Amino acid sequence: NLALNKATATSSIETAGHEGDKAVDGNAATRWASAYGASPQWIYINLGSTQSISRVKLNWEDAYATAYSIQVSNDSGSTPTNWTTVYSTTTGDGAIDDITFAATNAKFVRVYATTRATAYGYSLWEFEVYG
Repeated sequence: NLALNKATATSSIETAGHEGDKAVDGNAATRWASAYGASPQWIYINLGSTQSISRVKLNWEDAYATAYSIQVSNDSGSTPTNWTTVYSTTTGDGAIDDITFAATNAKFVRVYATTRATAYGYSLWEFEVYG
């Protein structure tokens, strides 16, 4: 029982790739830990197919970042690859941050942080992604 509904990928990680599937719960029941270093840090989660989104909230944990970015994957409708950010500013706050936007269709969500966080590469124990 170690695999999300579709698939997930991160930039940093302790083991040799496996903790990413620990987000199957996407709640406090999960414990994601990115390998310290290797910045900037990023991570995306694949839901399954194109879905409408309104507002998504995620946690940064102890890893305090000066700024973050939330986006998705799409370009040809069926062959997603790149996308345009949905948020970005000086709204760090390691605490859980809820990002709300307009109704948009997307399959997978990707988050990037131009600036690092702390001694720890990246963190994500409370990240909700689904449409």
